[PDB]
Amino acid sequence: GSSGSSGKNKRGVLPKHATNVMRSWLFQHIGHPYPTEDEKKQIAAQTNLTLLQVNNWFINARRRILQSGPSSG
Repeated sequence: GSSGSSGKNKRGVLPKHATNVMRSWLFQHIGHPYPTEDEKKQIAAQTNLTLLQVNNWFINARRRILQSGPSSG
């Protein structure tokens, strides 16, 4: 029974190595930032993160780029 969602580290930070992989991917699919069941599996390894992490990071990331675009600041 995989678990992780429960509880959210009030403060968390990932290494540049992890942000690198995810970043590259996000940019490659900037239009549609949606990781595939596989991407989450493969990436998790390259970044050494858990399916949960890779997801959380993306969810938060996509949000940043999502808002920062259509809105004329």
